[PDB]
Amino acid sequence: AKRVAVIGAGVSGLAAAYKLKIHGLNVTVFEAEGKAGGKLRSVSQDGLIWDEGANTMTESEGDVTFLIDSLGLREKQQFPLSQNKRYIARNGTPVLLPSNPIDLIKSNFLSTGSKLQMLLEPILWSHESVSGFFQRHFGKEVVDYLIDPFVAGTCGGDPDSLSMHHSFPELWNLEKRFGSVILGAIRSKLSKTSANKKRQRGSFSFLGGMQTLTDAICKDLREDELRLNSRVLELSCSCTEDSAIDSWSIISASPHKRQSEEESFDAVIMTAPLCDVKSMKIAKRGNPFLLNFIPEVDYVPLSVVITTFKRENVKYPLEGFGVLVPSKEQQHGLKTLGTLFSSMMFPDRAPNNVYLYTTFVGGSRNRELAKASRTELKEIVTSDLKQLLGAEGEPTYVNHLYWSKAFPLYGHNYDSVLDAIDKMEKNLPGLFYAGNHRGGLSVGKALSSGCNAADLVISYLESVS
Amino acid sequence: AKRVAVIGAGVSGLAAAYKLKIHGLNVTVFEAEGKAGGKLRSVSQDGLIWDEGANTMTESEGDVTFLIDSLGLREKQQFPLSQNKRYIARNGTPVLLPSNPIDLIKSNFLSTGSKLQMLLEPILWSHESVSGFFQRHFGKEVVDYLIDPFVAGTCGGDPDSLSMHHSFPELWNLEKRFGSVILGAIRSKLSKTSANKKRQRGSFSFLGGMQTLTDAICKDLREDELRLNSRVLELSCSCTEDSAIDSWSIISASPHKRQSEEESFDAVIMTAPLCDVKSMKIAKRGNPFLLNFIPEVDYVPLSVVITTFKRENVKYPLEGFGVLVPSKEQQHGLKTLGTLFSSMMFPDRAPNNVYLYTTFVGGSRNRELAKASRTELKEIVTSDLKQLLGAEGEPTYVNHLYWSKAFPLYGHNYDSVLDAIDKMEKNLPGLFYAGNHRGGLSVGKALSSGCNAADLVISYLESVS
Ligand SMILES: Cc1cc2nc3c(=O)[nH]c(=O)nc-3n(C[C@H](O)[C@H](O)[C@H](O)COP(=O)(O)OP(=O)(O)OC[C@H]3O[C@@H](n4cnc5c(N)ncnc54)[C@H](O)[C@@H]3O)c2cc1C
Ligand SMILES: Cc1cc2nc3c(=O)[nH]c(=O)nc-3n(C[C@H](O)[C@H](O)[C@H](O)COP(=O)(O)OP(=O)(O)OC[C@H]3O[C@@H](n4cnc5c(N)ncnc54)[C@H](O)[C@@H]3O)c2cc1C
Ligand SMILES: Cn1nc(-c2cc(C(=O)O)c(Cl)cc2F)c(Br)c1C(F)(F)F
Ligand SMILES: Cn1nc(-c2cc(C(=O)O)c(Cl)cc2F)c(Br)c1C(F)(F)F
Ligand SMILES: CC(C)(C)CC(C)(C)c1ccc(OCCOCCO)cc1
Ligand SMILES: CC(C)(C)CC(C)(C)c1ccc(OCCOCCO)cc1
Repeated sequence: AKRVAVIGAGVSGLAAAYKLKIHGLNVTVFEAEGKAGGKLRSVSQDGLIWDEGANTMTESEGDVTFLIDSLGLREKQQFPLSQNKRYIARNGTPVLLPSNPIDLIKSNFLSTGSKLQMLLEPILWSHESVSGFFQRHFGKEVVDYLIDPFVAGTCGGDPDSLSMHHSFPELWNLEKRFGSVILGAIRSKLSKTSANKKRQRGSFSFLGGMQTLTDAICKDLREDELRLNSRVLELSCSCTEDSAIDSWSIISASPHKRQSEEESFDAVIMTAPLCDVKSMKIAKRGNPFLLNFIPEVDYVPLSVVITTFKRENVKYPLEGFGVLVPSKEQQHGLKTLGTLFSSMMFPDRAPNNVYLYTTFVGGSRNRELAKASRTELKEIVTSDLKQLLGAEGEPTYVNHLYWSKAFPLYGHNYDSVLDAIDKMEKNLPGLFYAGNHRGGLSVGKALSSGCNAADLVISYLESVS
Repeated sequence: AKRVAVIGAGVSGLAAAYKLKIHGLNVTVFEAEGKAGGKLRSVSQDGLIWDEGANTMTESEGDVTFLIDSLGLREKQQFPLSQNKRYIARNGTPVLLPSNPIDLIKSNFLSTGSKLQMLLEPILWSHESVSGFFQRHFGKEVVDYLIDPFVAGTCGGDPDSLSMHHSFPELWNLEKRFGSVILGAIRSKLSKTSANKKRQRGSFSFLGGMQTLTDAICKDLREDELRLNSRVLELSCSCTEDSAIDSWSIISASPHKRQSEEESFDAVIMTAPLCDVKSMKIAKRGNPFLLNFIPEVDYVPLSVVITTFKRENVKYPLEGFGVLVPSKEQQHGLKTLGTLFSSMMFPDRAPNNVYLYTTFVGGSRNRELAKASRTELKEIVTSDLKQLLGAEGEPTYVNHLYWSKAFPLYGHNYDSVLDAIDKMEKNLPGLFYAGNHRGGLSVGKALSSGCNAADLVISYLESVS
């Protein structure tokens, strides 16, 4: 009977733990926090249902489809009732975003010089930032009101400080080969097998919030499987002796109330953020194993603010999923990142005579705004909501959660970060990392790095013989 | 006792007569010529196997796939063994053509200038010839070395005398709506077998020639079904009296029977070319129908010449399906329209130590060439094959067939031609036309117009309370 340690009870760790159990292996999951949900955190209150973390997800990954079926969550899968229409703030007011490439050249959303620069992109065309790349290829307007809002809506980050290579792999490649983005994209998408049937390829959630997914995985784990409040402090792997595959031991705190303890395992799946792996006393044989080589990864800080206005006071409502605020719009009074039209997407999340708005504040464009008092946050949100949707008066209700490290910032030296994760995995056998600082930042992707970590542990525990 | 006469045993007629038969309806097919084959005409002699008519076909039509299955011709369906690569004669020599429109900008088939006009087409952009349209939109080079070779390869016609509207419907529409071809195409190009598509697309044939299809339909039509040499001379429909659905009597001639003959039917599917319908004494009640004003449609004349050179004498062979000769290449010594690489596509069609070349001569660019003597034709073909493929000496073998009316020329007044076909149909009840002067000139299309004509008859057969 082999045992596998899994540090972190986020969607990634739960994915890994689940894929592990259904294959016999006995598992133990250490969770620093008091609740299992990872960045997936749904809350239920006074006639409201909201997500303080991930709000939606997609199944572009085989593993997502697989899990949705295993746990039997199809009936709980919830799609938006509202049309898929996103808006961008331009000069300080919502403008409808173009649904497809054609409308881009056919509408007025772009200047005459931007369209010509796009159309002629096929002819006119290491550490490059998302911003630089797109700039030289399609122009500034397209970086400011298109790719910027997109990055803001994905991690709340800033185009100027993201590795183009690491952020958009599917595009860095095409340039290397084809040389001109426009041409490449066309080449491919215009000329792992699981179930599904291209049925509702859009995004979606689950009745009750994104946390429903995480809970489903937890109902298959015993109280001894899932150890909450037990944050991992140290790791230790002993080799040699009389046996084979090395042995790992975990020192987690709160063994009770301000207590410490240990346990021995055969493999360990690392799922906590890279900035948390650093503050972990890990040792090889008998002498420490210094993580000095771990580059210092930065994070996008931001808080999710929830507000609710009586429909009678929202002068200019918009139909769709929400509004993104281009960092350039700060010079127009808009201080938030963007806001989702929650009750419009999921009307059950609130009373039919009110609007539920999930707003994101802070981000790379303004870190000291994520840490504002609920009051200060309350006004920031109202202020933008007034100017964007014509929201009149006070929020009727306000709540929020602050994430000091919401998303990993795939920066310049991110080419080296990956190297360290690999150096660590190579020098400390049995240890497999599967955070979201590798595969990508999205429920779906982390889920996959979790599964992929589990069967990596599996063919390692079985390579023995 | 439901009598259904189909005039003409071409693919269209045979398709119609087949669709009919498998739905009860007794049928009779009059075929002016000695052999059933329509424009489909295979010849299997001298270790050679060639087609004097249609050489290849496609199943972009549902009816084509249906027929291939009913008659069970899948095993006889034959695809080219050579790579789908076509060449264009330029300045005097073959030039590989871009397989799919996208290498059309990476490749050097077009000038930088011709790409600018193309890429910017989205911004810069009753009758009007195929030539005029394409000219104003993409430039002269694209008309001369792209859309012209295309038309030459489809009907041997000339861009300057073809209705843009009637020739390319799928494109005349997009301009009306979207306004700029390029943009439109993009919004419509990216809007049961295992190798279905690759086969659904990509032209093919059948072991033994295109005629094999025609023959499969003929082995399912008893002796009383197909009447050869029995050319239709007059039509006559009687109404009133004691019954219902009008009558239809055919007066077809004979040579081994002398005089003539008659027969009565309930419906009549016209399949002969519109230029033949004119030379048909047809009458309504008791008084004629005359025709001192029929849309006298013109035709593209041309002959299919067959030659065969010993491989040892073909200096510069090319891999692919063939070569197309832009009409502008006449000022360079090339007098032909194009030639297929017959034994390369189908190596079973000839001895492995020789090359079988199917060349088309004449066409709109030179009518008095399609009527040349086999000798004069033997030289013309040789002359071009030398300059194009480095063919040395005489053909080793020569044969040919001359079609004085190979293809219907969809000219200017073709908007009115269709009106007459409908006037005739809405007029004389029971009579349905289904030639190739309507649906389009290609085996696949005519086959469809035949099927669709059959169940149209079936509706008329019914629709009787
Ligand atoms: C505000 C916000 C909104 C988002 N919205 C979306 C969205 O709409 N769509 C989408 O696809 N993605 C969204 N995401 C991203 C998505 O939520 C994450 O990619 C995903 O949850 C990451 O999962 P994970 O399991 O890798 O990590 P996490 O969820 O971060 O979990 C890691 C776990 O490690 C535990 N841990 C840390 N240190 C220790 C230790 N020493 N010992 C034990 N346990 C430890 C933590 O407590 C935590 O539970 C959003 C993220 C945020 C922050
Ligand atoms: C040289 C050449 C090459 C071609 N190559 C290709 C190719 O590679 N790919 C492709 O897709 N298409 C090709 N085509 C086009 C395609 O073959 C034709 O569009 C199609 O065969 C037309 O079919 P149809 O039934 O309308 O007419 P036809 O085949 O002409 O048949 C009409 C029938 O009417 C009969 N008829 C006429 N008058 C009378 C009368 N008075 N009484 C009784 N019967 C009568 C005729 O004898 C004939 O059999 C080619 C055409 C030609 C001429
Ligand atoms: C995670 N998230 N989602 C949105 C967001 C996304 C969309 C979308 O298009 O999916 C919309 Cl409409 C509005 C948002 F606020 C934003 Br600004 C953020 C972030 F990163 F700031 F926290
Ligand atoms: C019917 N036909 N096919 C070709 C032809 C077509 C292709 C092709 O594109 O498939 C090629 Cl490579 C060579 C030809 F000669 C030509 Br020029 C003709 C015509 F109209 F002149 F009789
Ligand atoms: C390959 C992709 C589809 C991931 C990214 C590309 C560059 C095409 C892109 C990038 C940005 C973009 O802007 C729309 C803003 O909407 C935010 C939605 O979250 C639209 C497309
Ligand atoms: C929709 C079509 C296929 C009718 C026409 C378009 C404009 C796409 C076209 C037109 C011309 C063209 O040139 C290639 C010559 O190929 C000879 C094949 O008979 C390629 C494509």
